[PDB]
Amino acid sequence: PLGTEGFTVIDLPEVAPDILPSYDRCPVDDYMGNGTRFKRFSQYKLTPAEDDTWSFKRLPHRDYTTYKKFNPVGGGIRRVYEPIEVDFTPLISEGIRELGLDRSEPWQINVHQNRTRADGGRPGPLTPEGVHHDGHEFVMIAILNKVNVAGGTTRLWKPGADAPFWSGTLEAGQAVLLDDRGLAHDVTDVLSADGGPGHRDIVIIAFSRWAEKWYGDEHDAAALE
Amino acid sequence: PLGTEGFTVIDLPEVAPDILPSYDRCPVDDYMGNGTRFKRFSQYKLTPAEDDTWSFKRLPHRDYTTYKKFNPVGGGIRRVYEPIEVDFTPLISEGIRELGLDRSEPWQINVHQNRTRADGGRPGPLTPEGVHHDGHEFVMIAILNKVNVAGGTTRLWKPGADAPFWSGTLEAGQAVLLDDRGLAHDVTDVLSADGGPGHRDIVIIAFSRWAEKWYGDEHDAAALEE
Ligand SMILES: [Mg+2]
Ligand SMILES: [Mg+2]
Ligand SMILES: [Mg+2]
Ligand SMILES: [Mg+2]
Ligand SMILES: [Mg+2]
Ligand SMILES: [Mg+2]
Ligand SMILES: [Mg+2]
Ligand SMILES: [Mg+2]
Repeated sequence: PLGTEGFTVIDLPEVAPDILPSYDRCPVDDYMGNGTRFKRFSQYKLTPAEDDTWSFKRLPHRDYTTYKKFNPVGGGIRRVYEPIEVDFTPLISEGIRELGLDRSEPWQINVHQNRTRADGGRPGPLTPEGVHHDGHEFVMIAILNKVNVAGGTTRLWKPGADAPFWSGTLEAGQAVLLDDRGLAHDVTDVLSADGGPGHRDIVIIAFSRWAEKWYGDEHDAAALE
Repeated sequence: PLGTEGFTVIDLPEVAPDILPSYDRCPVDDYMGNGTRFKRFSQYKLTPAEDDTWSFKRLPHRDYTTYKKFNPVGGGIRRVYEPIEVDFTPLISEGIRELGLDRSEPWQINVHQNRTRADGGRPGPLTPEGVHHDGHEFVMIAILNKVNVAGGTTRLWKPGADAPFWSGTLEAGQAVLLDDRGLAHDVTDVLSADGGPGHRDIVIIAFSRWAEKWYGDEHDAAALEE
């Protein structure tokens, strides 16, 4: 599992050939990134399955809801997104393996398929909410492709720190796994590398025990206050 | 002037009949509000003129730039807006009078013509930057029209406080004048009043001494951190 200071960076395996092209078919995110962001969203139930296997079950598609206390810019509202088309679960399995997720109860995950674009005039903001916790137990952020972009540096922060204790620009084929409770994080804006268009394609997976799931009417009611 | 708490709420005079309709012709703000905000932007020089009067001069139109230290969501970038069509300067003069602006040097103002829309599913964020200072010496926020909205409550905060010391929902025909340095502010989201569409039309005027103007290549370099 995570290495003493509550995060690990891993290399990801090769991904199925449909995954990278699917980012072209993600519709604009109407709620975050002011036109720079494109998004699909699905939710899964994670159950331990026999000899060290985890099974994934796609849940009925629902609006995304989070708390303003975790995301003041995009929280407290129903965010209507389309489902993810492709299958990120083999990639996610790598994070489950590196986290060594507690097999003693089932888990629930949010899966964000995010493209952020940058251009000469206009960086692509990755965490306009700033330094923050997502509100879950664990978070996995995986980079699937970067084209003509600089910046996009992940920074990890201890509670109350004036400066991050760790920084690193995650590249295509890398993922960071983090204790989303013990650590906060932000990420610097995506910058156009040469003045022309560029983009950064990622997946964010937020892990919560099913008993604390971010799914259903009770969660929605709480997140929307 | 403002008075000991660093803010005052004033009533505004009647406005010319072109002001309220002009809000229907503000294009979408591409940089803030995620489609809920519509905006035009102009900058003026304010000079002390004879007879205890103030002269307004509209400056050559330039992209808006502000600092990330004041606006982390919309700071540090060139924001290309279209100029304001109508003339807010009579309304601004009510603010200058109430502020008692220091006549000993000229001033420069940023003028933001803002419409925020709310709908049943979708509140209209007014200060997604959160509690903040705009970075200027004084700020005037005037409400020109509210249609079918709730929320939109202005909250004023002492530096570093964990709760605001004053709150008020400003209505059409009201303006708040504030010490943008000694106080921070935020505003609660615009809410649909009945489930249908609604909107809130305002102008924000940020006052800075000309010697510290938020205009021109040097300000831009500083705000963009170039
Ligand atoms: Mg998003
Ligand atoms: Mg944005
Ligand atoms: Mg992002
Ligand atoms: Mg969240
Ligand atoms: Mg915004
Ligand atoms: Mg601003
Ligand atoms: Mg506003
Ligand atoms: Mg500002």
